[PDB]
Amino acid sequence: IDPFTKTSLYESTLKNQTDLLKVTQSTVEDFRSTNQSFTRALEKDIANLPYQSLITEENIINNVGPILKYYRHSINALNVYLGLNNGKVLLSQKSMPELRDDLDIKTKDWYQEALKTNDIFVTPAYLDTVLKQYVITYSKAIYKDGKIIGVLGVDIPSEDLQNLVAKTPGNTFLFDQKNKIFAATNKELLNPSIDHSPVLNAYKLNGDNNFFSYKLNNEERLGACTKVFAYTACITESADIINK
Ligand SMILES: CCC[C@H](N)C(=O)O
Repeated sequence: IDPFTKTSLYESTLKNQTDLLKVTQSTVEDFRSTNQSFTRALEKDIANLPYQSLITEENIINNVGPILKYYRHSINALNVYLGLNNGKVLLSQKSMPELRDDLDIKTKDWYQEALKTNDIFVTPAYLDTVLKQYVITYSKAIYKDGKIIGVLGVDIPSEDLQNLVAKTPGNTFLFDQKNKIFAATNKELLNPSIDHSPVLNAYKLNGDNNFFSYKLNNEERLGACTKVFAYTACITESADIINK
């Protein structure tokens, strides 16, 4: 009851929840940075091959192929590949890299977006054509002496990020670009019929990392969200810690 005591519980739980929100944010950042560094190392190993190893398709197969496979294995990627300007892609896929001419790579955002930036491009989650699993793709236009060799692509199962986020402490969860629930420690939050407007509206009024209160079934809750890349990470708890 005493306003001194209520304030001290509010400050205390505010510190705990925002600490745990940061753990989930860091989880998403570390996932992306690990994958980007992997993709950069692979780009460098392909680009450092002699030109003779790169200028025929058969040489690409025999000299880039093993590299794609060793990298795929090292990180347990789903697919690792190099897309070429003739529309063919050298593909190293889970369950010997082959040159494929039937995957329409020039229509894929991971291909075309890599050509418009000098950075690694990261897709949202989407259904992989090759193995029919949801993936996040990291892609990168590879250049050697200013000449494009092709577009590197690395597919990581989006389930990997979901499991990483789910294992974090706290009632944390993650929205995707379309404000659709993407990951959650509490699996029940993945129910697609749940209305998330209360917590998203509270976030919209308060801003990144700013603790707020909101209502659920006429009961007070506390929470905070923050943008992480194009995701939105949130945490929420009951307000009983301050009220009881
Ligand atoms: C070989 C390209 C594979 C990529 N996951 C896609 O669906 O385009």
